[PDB]
Amino acid sequence: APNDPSYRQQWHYFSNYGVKADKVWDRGFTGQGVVVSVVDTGILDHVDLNGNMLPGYDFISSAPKARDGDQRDNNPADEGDWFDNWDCGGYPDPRREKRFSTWHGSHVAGTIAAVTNNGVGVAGVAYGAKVIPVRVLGKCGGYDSDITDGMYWSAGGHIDGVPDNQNPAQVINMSLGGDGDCSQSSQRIIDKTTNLGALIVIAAGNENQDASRTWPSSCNNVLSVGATTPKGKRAPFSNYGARVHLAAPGTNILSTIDVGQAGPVRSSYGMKAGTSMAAPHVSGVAALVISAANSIGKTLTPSELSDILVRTTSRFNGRLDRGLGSGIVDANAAVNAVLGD
Ligand SMILES: [Ca+2]
Ligand SMILES: [Ca+2]
Ligand SMILES: [Ca+2]
Ligand SMILES: [Cl-]
Repeated sequence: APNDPSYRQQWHYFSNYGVKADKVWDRGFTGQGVVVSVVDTGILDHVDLNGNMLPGYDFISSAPKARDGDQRDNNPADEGDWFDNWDCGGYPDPRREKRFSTWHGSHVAGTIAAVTNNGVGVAGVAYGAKVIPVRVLGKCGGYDSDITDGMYWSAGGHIDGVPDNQNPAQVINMSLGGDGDCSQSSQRIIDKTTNLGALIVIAAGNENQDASRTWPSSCNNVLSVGATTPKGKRAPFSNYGARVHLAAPGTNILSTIDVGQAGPVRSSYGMKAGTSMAAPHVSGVAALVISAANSIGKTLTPSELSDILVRTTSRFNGRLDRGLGSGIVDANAAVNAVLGD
């Protein structure tokens, strides 16, 4: 087992209804040579992240929302997405008044590739991989064009005014979205991105509704991930239905955070719930599978990779209350599909 002192708490990696990540590590695959993009709130300066991060980019076009004094820039630092005093609108509704910072991008990035076997904090699913932090979300969320520009750039797509990505990603994690359908424009950019050879893994959403009512789940050519609990049941908030392809642990997920309620204060570790968390488990397992395929000189298309992940899932705990794809992502079974027994 990894020596990270909080690994023992990461049930979602090795326990019942977890992703069996440990069995693949045992086999010698950790996502070596794979680049994974995290399209999210950005990245923290964190001892359990730094070593596994490659250069990213800050696509937030609004300086005030980015909280860094400029528009788009080459520093995807998460400055905090908190707000107070109805800064994001909605006055006088008390429920719209304030939120603490999420450190969402960092929690997600830690699930994919937290520095492992370093005697500190936690482990990551694909800890031999590297992450490019693609910052698209700041105060009050994110702009449509910033998110998709970031996604496209992640795969090696050229964006005017931005230096070209020298670390194109084979897996793009998008733990974001909201209510909506997929426009022909939004579908066009998704298609451009995935047909470069990158798998787009997305969170199904947290509205306890059919995922077809949400973006990017309403889009084609993405891998939509629902959230399961330690009981191997559907997390009550998880979106569901035919547009969800598989599930992964999405409650009680321990990963890398900051303690700061507003700006960064101090690196730490914390539990979070959401389909946003489930998604990085799948992204991590995708990286594991790619590292296994690389070892035998086998090329996998995103279509082939997604097929492997979906067809090799482990069973839910009995029948669920809604459709949530084929089962829970199983790294051991996924790698078995590429290398054999
Ligand atoms: Ca900026
Ligand atoms: Ca920045
Ligand atoms: Ca660690
Ligand atoms: Cl240019």
